[PDB]
Amino acid sequence: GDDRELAILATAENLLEDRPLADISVDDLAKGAGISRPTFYFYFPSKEAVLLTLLDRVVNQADMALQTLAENPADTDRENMWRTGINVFFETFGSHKAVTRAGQAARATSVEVAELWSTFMQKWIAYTAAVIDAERDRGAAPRTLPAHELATALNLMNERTLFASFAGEQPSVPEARVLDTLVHIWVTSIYGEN
Amino acid sequence: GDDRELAILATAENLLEDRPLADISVDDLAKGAGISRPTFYFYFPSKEAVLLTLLDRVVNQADMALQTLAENPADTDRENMWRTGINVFFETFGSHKAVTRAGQAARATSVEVAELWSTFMQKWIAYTAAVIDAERDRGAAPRTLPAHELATALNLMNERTLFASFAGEQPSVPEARVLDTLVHIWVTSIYGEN
Ligand SMILES: O=C(Cc1ccccc1)N1CCC(c2nc(-c3cccs3)no2)CC1
Ligand SMILES: O=C(Cc1ccccc1)N1CCC(c2nc(-c3cccs3)no2)CC1
Repeated sequence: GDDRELAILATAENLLEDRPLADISVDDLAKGAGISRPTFYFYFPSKEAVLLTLLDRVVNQADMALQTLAENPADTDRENMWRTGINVFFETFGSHKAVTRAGQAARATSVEVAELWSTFMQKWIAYTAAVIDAERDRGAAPRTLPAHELATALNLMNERTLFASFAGEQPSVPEARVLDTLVHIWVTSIYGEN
Repeated sequence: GDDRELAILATAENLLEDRPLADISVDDLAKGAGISRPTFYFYFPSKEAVLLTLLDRVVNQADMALQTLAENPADTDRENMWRTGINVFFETFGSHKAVTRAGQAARATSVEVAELWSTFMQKWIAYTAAVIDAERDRGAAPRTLPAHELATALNLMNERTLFASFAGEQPSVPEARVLDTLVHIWVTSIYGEN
C-alpha cells in the first residue's frame, strides 16, 4: 500500500537517472517495485502521474526547507542571508537531478506539471519580493526596481541557471561555481543603487 | 524557387502565430505558399526543417544587429551601452514571437535546433564576457566574478526572462517592464563592488 507506492516512486527516481521517462515502461516500474502491472494501476494511472508525484515531493521539500529558514531570525550578513536561501534550492534540486530534469521537460507536455511549477514559482517570487520589501523598509536596500518584477527576473535566472548547471548543458555555469555566481547577481541587484 | 521558398517560410511564420507546429500540416504550408505538397518537399524535407530555417534567420538577424552595434564607438554611458545591446534581442525576438516560441519548444525534440541555440548562446556569452573584460581593463568595472561565468548567468537570465515575458507566462515580467528589469540586473551585477 503505502510501501508499495513508495517503492514505485523510488523505482521511478532510480530509473530516471539512466534514461528519459519515455524510455521507462509501466512494466519497468512495476518490476522494480515488486508488483504486477495491474497492481501498479491501482496506485497510479500512468508513469506521467508517477513523475508528477515525484516532482511534487521535491518541490514541497524545497518549499518546506525555505519555510524553516524563514522562521529563524537568525543573525547573519545580507549576503549570507541570500546565500543560505538560494542554497536550499541548490541542495534540494541538486540532490534530485533526475526528477528535476524530467519534471522540467514534462512542463511542455503536462498541464498538471506546468501548473505545479507555476504555483511554486509564484510562491517563491512572492516570498523573495516580501524579503526585498522588508529590506527596503529597514533602510538596508534602495528603492530601485519594483520588488516583485526584480524578484521575478532573479527567480527565473535561478530556474534557468541552476537547471542548466545540473544538466551540464552547453552553455552552463559549472555546478561548483553556480551558487557564488547567483549570489553575486542577487546581492548586487538587490542592494546596488546602480 | 527563391520566392517559392520565401513564401513557405512566410506562411509558416504566419500560421505559427495561431497554432503549434504540431497543428500545422505540410498541406497548410504548401497551400499558403501556392504550391503543391510534392513541390514543398523539393524545398524542405519536413515542417520541422521549415521551423529550423525560420529560427536560423531570426537568430542571425539578432546576431548581425549586435555586430553592427559593436562596430560603432559610440559615445554613451555604461548603462545605456548595455541597454542598447539587450534591446537588440528584445526587439529582434519580440518582433518574431511565434518563431521564438516554436524554436524554443523545438530545442527539446530537435538536435539541430538545440545545436543552433547552443551555438549562438556561446557566441553571445563570449561577446558579453569580452565586453566585461574590456570594462575591467579600463578600470570601469571591478574584478569580482569570473567574467565568463557572470556572462553565462546573465545571458541565461535573459533567455528565460525575455521568453517568459513574450509568451505571457505565469510568472513573467510584463513585456513593458522587462527591458528596464534586465538592464538594472546587468548594470548592478557588472559594476557593483557588492
Ligand atoms: O532560488 C530560489 C527559488 C528557485 C529555485 C530553483 C528554480 C527556480 C526558483 N529562491 C527563492 C527564495 C529566495 C529567498 N530566500 C529567502 C530567505 C533566505 C533567508 C531567510 S529568507 N527569501 O527568499 C532564495 C532563492
Ligand atoms: O541578451 C543578450 C543575448 C540573449 C538574448 C535572448 C536570449 C538569450 C540571450 N545579450 C547578449 C549580448 C549582450 C552584449 N551587448 C553588448 C554591447 C552593447 C553595446 C555595445 S557592445 N555586448 O554584449 C547584450 C545582451
